[PDB]
Amino acid sequence: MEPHDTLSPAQVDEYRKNGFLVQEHVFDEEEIELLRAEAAQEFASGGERVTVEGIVRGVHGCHLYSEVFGRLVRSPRLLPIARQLLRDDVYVHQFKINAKRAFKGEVWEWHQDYTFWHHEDGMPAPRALSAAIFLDEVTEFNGPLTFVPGGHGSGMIDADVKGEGWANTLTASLKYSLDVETMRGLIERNGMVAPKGPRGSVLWFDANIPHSSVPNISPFDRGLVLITYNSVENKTDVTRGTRPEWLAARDFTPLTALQATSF
Amino acid sequence: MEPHDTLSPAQVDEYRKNGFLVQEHVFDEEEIELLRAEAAQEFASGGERVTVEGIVRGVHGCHLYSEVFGRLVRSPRLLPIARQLLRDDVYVHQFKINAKRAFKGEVWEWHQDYTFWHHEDGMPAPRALSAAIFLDEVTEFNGPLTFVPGGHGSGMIDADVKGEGWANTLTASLKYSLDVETMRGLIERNGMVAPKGPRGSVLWFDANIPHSSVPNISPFDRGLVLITYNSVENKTDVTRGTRPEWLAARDFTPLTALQATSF
Ligand SMILES: O=C(O)[C@@H]1C[C@@H](O)CN1
Ligand SMILES: O=C(O)[C@@H]1C[C@@H](O)CN1
Repeated sequence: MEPHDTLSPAQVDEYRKNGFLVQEHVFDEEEIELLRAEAAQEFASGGERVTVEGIVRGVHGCHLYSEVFGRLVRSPRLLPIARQLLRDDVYVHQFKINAKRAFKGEVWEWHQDYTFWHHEDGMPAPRALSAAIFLDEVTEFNGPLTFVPGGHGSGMIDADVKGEGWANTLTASLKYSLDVETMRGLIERNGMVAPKGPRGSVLWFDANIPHSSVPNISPFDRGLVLITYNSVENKTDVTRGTRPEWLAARDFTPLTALQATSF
Repeated sequence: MEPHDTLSPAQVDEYRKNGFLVQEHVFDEEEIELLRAEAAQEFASGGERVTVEGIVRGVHGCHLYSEVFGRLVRSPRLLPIARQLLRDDVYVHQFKINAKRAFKGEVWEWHQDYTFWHHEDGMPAPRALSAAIFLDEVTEFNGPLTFVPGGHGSGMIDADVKGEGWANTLTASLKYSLDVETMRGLIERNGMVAPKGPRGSVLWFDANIPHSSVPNISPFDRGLVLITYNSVENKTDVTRGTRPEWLAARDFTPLTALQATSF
């Protein structure tokens, strides 16, 4: 293992100011292909953990079931940056894989992840973030995650609620959405940015940053592996929890990094 | 009237190479507001010439019914550039207004306009182009027209056909679409570009350039006034024509430019 990676002070400042940051080329092509193959296995075998638009859209919880993905979350490319940004030991709250195949895709309601994790899972504060690993180059045209830079600084934003239980936390129509109303001011104030990057990049983003994405009109897929790390001190209150382990983790053991072994 | 506008030789070369070109800030804000108000009147009063996604999407043929838009097509900002690019006297084949309101919008099938005009209207060759006037700033996020640069150089491309008559020439689901198949090669060869620009710009594009667009996830509208000029020598063969005058013109009188008057 290479000496644990960390973000420069400029990178940190950029992440805190904007609410997101791209590191290019974290993983190589061969690494990405391993992850892609495992994702395909999880989409085939994940059963109730899968979501379909038909056509698989998402699979959840894979680090609990896949040895590859259980290792990935402890990678020296990821874990030390999460600990650096959250200023704590960390654990995985949620793991999901979101594909947008060429010429497919949904419009995804503008939203803040933390609203779901607070209300559905009992997350007490937004001291969490996600790492989105680019299984394919992310361009203007294959439905990139789209943010309001600085939009997290509001904290959590009162939001239109739709549905019962949690079924529609993972779908087209999201349970907690930001209406056109609130969005206009956000965007007049702050603008919109769809970070781009090559295959193998990682996109870090704040649990409270507003985000959205459109359809992929490209002939190329947009597969993302999203790992949500949470602060151990910020562990969710499992007595207010309403979802299964494969959406909202309950094992709060602090993660340690993978070490090099001969196998 | 200012001495008729024309494109520089670099601008021409760029248009011919890419198949599109943006001129920024052709019209001013006050001019644009006049056009916006007239568009709103046409959407209210156009009847069978209107198209709805509900919610108005398009209105067609307005230069035949609106004095403002009848003048616009003869504007010294537009007509002389069309004559320059088509190397002929010109007339209006088609006029349409396409709005994408904030948070609304459709995915539009990749396609070439000339395929419709050849097969539905009897246009003998692709010696035509469109001028898209930006009634609002066009950004990454409000569903900009998206092209394959150089994609017109194929000429017309064999295309999936769907429907009877012409009803679905103006809709979500288009009669002549380019499938994922053909699109992949195009885009590997040539890439994708979504020209941007401020309100009052004009986007010129070739009758044969492939194009597509996605939904507007912005809190801002994307209104476009699209004037399709055709070469008089390239006049459509009215004996193969299948659509009304307000989609496919039959008066081939060469246009002359507006001159300054006291009223
Ligand atoms: O339900 C959740 O937990 C996640 C948060 C957002 O990505 C939407 N779905
Ligand atoms: O039907 C037509 O004539 C136009 C050409 C494309 O803009 C699609 N509709």
